[PDB]
Amino acid sequence: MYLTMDLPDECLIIVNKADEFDRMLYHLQQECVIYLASEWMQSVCGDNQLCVLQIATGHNVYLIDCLARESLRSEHWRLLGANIFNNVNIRKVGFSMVSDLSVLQRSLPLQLRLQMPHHYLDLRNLWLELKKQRFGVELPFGNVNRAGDALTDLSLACLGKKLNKSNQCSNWANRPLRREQILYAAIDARCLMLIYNTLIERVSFIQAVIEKSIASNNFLRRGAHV
Amino acid sequence: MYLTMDLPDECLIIVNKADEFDRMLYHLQQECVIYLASEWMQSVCGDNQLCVLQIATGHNVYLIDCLARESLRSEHWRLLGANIFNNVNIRKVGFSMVSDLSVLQRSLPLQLRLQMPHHYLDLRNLWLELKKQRFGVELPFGNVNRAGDALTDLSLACLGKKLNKSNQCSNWANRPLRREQILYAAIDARCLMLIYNTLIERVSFIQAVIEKSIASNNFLRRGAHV
Repeated sequence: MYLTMDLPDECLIIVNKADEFDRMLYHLQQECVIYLASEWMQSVCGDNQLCVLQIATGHNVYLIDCLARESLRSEHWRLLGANIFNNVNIRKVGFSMVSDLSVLQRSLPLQLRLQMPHHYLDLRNLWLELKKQRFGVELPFGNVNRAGDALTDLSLACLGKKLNKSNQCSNWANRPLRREQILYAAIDARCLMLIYNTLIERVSFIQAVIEKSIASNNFLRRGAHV
Repeated sequence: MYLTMDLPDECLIIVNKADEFDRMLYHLQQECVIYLASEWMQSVCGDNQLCVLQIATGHNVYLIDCLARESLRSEHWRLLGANIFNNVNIRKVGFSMVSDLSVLQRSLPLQLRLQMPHHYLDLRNLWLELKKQRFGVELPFGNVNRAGDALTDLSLACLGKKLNKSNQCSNWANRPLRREQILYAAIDARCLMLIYNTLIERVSFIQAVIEKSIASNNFLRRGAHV
């Protein structure tokens, strides 16, 4: 079966007004790990359209409306960048993070500081580091050496459920979002928390692997697109 | 084990001069199916750098140097767009084609005609269409309903080998390319041919599925990034 949202509806927090954004900044600043996902629209000739930014904590998910630009002003985005993204004491966990950060940086005035990005953890890079083990790594639902590299493969091996890709190809610009869209976007962030916490609890040498992975981060130098 | 290049070295044709490009146009114009892949570099704040465009036929692979812009002039790219990409009598087979075509269109003056793109076949979309079957589809090395959606998953199910991701994260702008880079780029295109031909030969109702897939193509309207 597919991964479902385990949080109560009250813990999925839609942010499309300034007072909601200010409250979110207050809570995010007190966390030491958050989990990043986004939803955006693309075409062959058009500019990318960033629609949703998801920031999960260990206990809730913020769904920020990136099209709400008359209520969410430049200074809001700048402070999200300065206080949270650029804060070396908050670990930002994501998956395939060059793509996510590129769309964010080009769409929003976050002014990300990308030198020495050791406060970002890309689970895709961490997964590849685990696969460098000679005998693999045994997880609750399989060995990393038998798993693929997509986010749904991490979810299967760690949590035992695939990600439901229904509503993946919806119109992320529709307002209000359908319930199925809110759940899909929230799962995209919450599953990173569940995967990360599975590795933290179940892989005895995980801290050495994390340090190697965060050391390999490079967002400023060109790398091959994957 | 991993998929290896089966073609002789002479059938991997590097194109970085005008006379080579003109000869390629002559041969491509006589094909009715070609297979498209590309290699490019990205960073969070920099512009995407298109490095290699791979165009495979059934019997060889062209590796076009997209950085050779003093020898490969605008009219060369325009004629590749007009004579081959925009030619409704040549099927262009690819995988995750919005991303590929977006980088091509923004980097090169191909002037792609994207209305009614029924002469493109995206194997990723075709794969998802096959997964809509109630009982799955049995392929030589597994059922589509047990496979993932990455290109390496199509390769495993159809051909029995994963794609080697060593040299995936190389510097695609280095000249000359290392031998390992030429082979990786050539496999990225050649494997589409091997997968397509496996489906053509082994799935009895494949033509109805192809028609549904090509009908769903839309490159002009915004769609969710996957």
